[PDB]
Amino acid sequence: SHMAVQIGFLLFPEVQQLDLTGPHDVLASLPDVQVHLIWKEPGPVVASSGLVLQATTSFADCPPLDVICIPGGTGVGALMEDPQALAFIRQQAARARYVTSVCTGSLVLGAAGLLQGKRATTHWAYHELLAPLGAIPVHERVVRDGNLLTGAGITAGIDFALTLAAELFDAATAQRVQLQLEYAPAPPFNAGSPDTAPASVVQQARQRAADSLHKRREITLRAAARLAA
Amino acid sequence: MAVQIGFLLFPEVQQLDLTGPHDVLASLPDVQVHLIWKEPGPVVASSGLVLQATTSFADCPPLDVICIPGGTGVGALMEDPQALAFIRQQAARARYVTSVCTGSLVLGAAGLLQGKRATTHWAYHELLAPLGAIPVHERVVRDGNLLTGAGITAGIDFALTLAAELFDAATAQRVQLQLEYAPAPPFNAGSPDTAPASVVQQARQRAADSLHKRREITLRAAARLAA
Repeated sequence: SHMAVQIGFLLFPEVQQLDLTGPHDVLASLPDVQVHLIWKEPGPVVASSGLVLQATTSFADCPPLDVICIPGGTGVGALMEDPQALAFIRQQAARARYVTSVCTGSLVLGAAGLLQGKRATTHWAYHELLAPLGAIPVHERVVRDGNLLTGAGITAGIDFALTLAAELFDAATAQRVQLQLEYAPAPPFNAGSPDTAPASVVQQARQRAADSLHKRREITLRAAARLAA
Repeated sequence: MAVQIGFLLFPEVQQLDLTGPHDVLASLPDVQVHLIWKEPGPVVASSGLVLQATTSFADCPPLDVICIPGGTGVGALMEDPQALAFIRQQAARARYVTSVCTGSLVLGAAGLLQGKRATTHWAYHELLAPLGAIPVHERVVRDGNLLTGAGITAGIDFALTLAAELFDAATAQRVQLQLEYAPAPPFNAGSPDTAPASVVQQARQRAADSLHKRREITLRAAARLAA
C-alpha cells in the first residue's frame, strides 16, 4: 500500500548475497512492507558468488526510507571510497527510523561517519577495523545503539532481521515469522565462531583473509582521514 | 570433474530456500552451481525478489546434486509433467537427490519419496505420508542418497551437512566459520514445540488455506503414481 514501511537495501557489485537475501525474506514476511534494492541505476548486479540480483531503483529515485540496510561482501572496499554511495547513505540516515547493516556493511556506515562514538559489530575477521572509524567495537551477534543496529558476519543477518522485526512491529509478530521460517537452527558442526572452531580452522581462516585485511586497513585509514578533514 | 550442483528455480519460489544453500555451496572448491528453469532468464520469487535462471532443462549438464527448494510455487510443480520428468531424469544418476522445505513435496509428486524417510516444513508435514514417505520429524533427514531439509531456514543446516558429504568435515567447518554461522535467535519460537501457543495458533491459521489447497493437489498427485 501507500502507507507501507519503506525498507531499502544497498545492492552493489560483489555483494555477499546472503547478507541481503536472508534479511530480505524475513522482512518481506511482515505486513505492508515495500522493499527496495538500490544502486546507481536499476538493473542487474552480480554478487560475489555469481548470483545475479536486480536493483529496483536508483539513488535519485529512491523514496525516503524508514530502514536503510547495508550488506557486506568483497565489494565493500570500493563503496568505502564512493562519494555518491556515501552521500546517499548519509542523506537517508538523517531521517530513517533505523540505520542498519550486516557483516562488513558496517565498515561502509563507518566510512560515511555514522559509527563515531557508537557501538557496532561486524564480521569476526574484520572486527579490528571498527575502532579507526570511531566505533566502540562489541563482540556480539546483533548490536543496538539507539537507532543503529548492526549484525555480525554473513548469517547473522537472519538474527538481525528478526531483532529488527520486533522493533518495527512487536515480539509476537517477530515470533510468528520465526515460526514460519522454522528458524530453530541445529548446525551439524560447532565451527561458526573463532572461539569454538578447531584452532586449525581458525588459523587457515585468518591467513586466507590476511591480504584482504591489509588492503582494507589502508582503505579504512584513508576513509578515516576524510572524516577528520 | 568439477561437482555440478543444480537448483530448480521456479516462479513463486521461497527465495531463502535456494539462496541460503547457494551461498554455502558456492563457497566450496571445484563446484559449479546452476539455477535451472524451462528457459534462462528472470524468475520472480514469492517476495517479489527477481532471480535469474542460468540454464534451461536441455542445457543443464548432468548433475552431481539436484536440489528442489520450496515455496508457494510448489503446488503448480506437483502437477507439471515436464518439471517432474526433468527431476526424474536428473535423479536417475545424480549422486544426491535433495530438497529444502516444501521442495520435498515436489520430490514426492515425482515418485522419489516412495518408502523413504523424509521431512518437510512443520506446517505441511502431514502431506508426506500420502506421497509414500516415512515421515520423520528431524531437521535434516538422510535416506541413502536422498537428503531432505525441514522448513525454510533449515536449508543452511542442510547445506552444511551436504558440504561435509561431498568433501569432508574440515571443509564444512571452514565454510561455517566464514559464514559466522553461530546462530543466536532473539526468540525461541522456531518450532511448534517451543513457540508460545498463541504464536502457533496464528501461524497455523495463516497456513490453513494453503494447506487445504495442497491437500487436494497431493491426493491427485498420489493417485497418478498409483495408476
